[PDB]
Amino acid sequence: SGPLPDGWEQAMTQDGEIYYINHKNKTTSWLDPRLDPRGGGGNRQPPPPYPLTA
Repeated sequence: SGPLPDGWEQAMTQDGEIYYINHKNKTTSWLDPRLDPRGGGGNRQPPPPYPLTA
């Protein structure tokens, strides 16, 4: 399959915090597509804005 649905993809930070990247909004998110079984979240400080290129 390669990339995600189309326009975004899954990646990891320098601390392996597993993050998602949306090539459409040039921003990253925690949204979990087909990789994140059960899990009762509760609070996740907003993700950092990933800039596409300097």
